[PDB]
Amino acid sequence: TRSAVVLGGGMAGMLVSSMLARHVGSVTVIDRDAFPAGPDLRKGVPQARHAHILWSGGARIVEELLPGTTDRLLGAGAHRIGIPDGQVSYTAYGWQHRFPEAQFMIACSRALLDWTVREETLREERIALVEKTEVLALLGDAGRVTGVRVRDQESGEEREVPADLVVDTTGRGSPMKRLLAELGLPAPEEEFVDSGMVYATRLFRAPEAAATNFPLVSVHADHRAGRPGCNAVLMPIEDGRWIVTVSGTRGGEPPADDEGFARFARDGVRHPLVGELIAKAQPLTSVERSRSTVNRRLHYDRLATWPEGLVVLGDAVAAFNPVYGHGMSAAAHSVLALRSQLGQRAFQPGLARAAQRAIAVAVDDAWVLATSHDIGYPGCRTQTRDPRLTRHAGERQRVTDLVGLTATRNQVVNRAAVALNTLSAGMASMQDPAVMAAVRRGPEVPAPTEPPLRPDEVARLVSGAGVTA
Ligand SMILES: Cc1cc2nc3c(=O)[nH]c(=O)nc-3n(C[C@H](O)[C@H](O)[C@H](O)COP(=O)(O)OP(=O)(O)OC[C@H]3O[C@@H](n4cnc5c(N)ncnc54)[C@H](O)[C@@H]3O)c2cc1C
Ligand SMILES: [Cl-]
Repeated sequence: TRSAVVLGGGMAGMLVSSMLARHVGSVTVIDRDAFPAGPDLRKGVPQARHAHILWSGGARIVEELLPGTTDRLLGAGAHRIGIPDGQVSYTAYGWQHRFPEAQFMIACSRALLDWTVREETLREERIALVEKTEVLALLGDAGRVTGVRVRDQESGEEREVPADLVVDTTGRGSPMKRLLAELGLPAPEEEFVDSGMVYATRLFRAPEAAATNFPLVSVHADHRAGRPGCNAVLMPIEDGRWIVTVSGTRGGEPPADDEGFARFARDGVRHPLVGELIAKAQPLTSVERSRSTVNRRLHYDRLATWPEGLVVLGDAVAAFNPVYGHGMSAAAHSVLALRSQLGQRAFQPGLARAAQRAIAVAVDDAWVLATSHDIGYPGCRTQTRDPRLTRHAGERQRVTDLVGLTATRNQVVNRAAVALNTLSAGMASMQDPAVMAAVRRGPEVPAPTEPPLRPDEVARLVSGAGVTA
């Protein structure tokens, strides 16, 4: 009984289709893009060309909704990288000591992750993916949405798709503002923090002995310094390749050419470790850039009038600067918020409004983590009403900077630090007396003077060829 229509077949659309199919009779996914039969790039997801980090918070939710996805991803060549044991990060406060595993992350190409999730989601026959179809209008009125009017691209014909619930997961380019204006409702309050961050990505062939078991390598900017923030990340992906992403805010954007790419990885960031590593490897692709790095939040939950049976989640409601890697995990938490409101209110009046408020809560942690670090950079453009970002930004920063500094050299503080940053625990977990006691206990290890690389890791950066003696 009952039917749902999900707009957009990306990450959030697939995950919320898996969830909705367990609560309604049929789910119809509407997308304007063409979908490949294998782990391929497509025009509807241009961000798949760049490095994608799936934190434990998102991966655990994906595993719950689609059991077997993690093992399937690992079987295809993905890497399970422990945190912080398997990471080499020059943090804003110094090198992070590689304590034993507290959290984890999944490392694969975004194309492989999207194809794997879609294959598992579409095993349920009651979910239908309708490709290359435009979204014309929402059916119903400003009091209740009753479906969507769509148009096939090949024919141009228009049809009505009825639904008891319409979920918008069309991503950053969501047309929900227009779709709502044609419904008569005003525009939602728009919050954004624009640092001008620009991505630049190249693919590399890892040295043979390092195709397996290699750590995530990241060189971070110092968000407290008054210089443009530049980052460099090296992430192993399937099939023995390395995806290398460099980034910079306004006034320090990475170049588009191959020559300048390696120079940026060596001298554009605070430590040349990534630049040193890529020169052990064969480049495979040219530089591809992205400018989709604005933290943007649409407050649909606070509109005076909100229609029944209409829900927005994913990048359509809250997008973030990707250098913090919370986008996919935030959408996963949003899907669970909707699932929580379905278990509580079923399809009674008030579900859509209650779902929109829980979705706003579910993304607030990722929003704060991204925007609190982005506002400091030179040339930043901010439009906000949040006192955390405005009035109380100085006091909140003096505490996180103290937490972050201690987290590089204290295991229990690091435990809470990575639990929050992987979106596996809430903000309140940082106020537990057992964490603030460890912050007051100070460091338990010396600040590393070198990249905390393991000797067996660096040994696998060379073939060992040409030696017979
Ligand atoms: C460069 C970059 C790097 C990132 N790195 C990370 C990372 O490491 N970790 C992380 O967690 N997140 C990362 N993100 C964020 C993550 O990619 C997004 O948050 C995530 O894709 C959100 O899922 P979504 O389904 O809402 O959007 P998408 O995955 O983009 O899905 C959009 C879908 O809707 C369709 N669509 C779009 N417009 C319309 C329309 N008008 N009508 C119909 N269909 C439409 C598209 O064809 C597509 O299928 C990164 C983003 C970028 C740009
Ligand atoms: Cl992009």
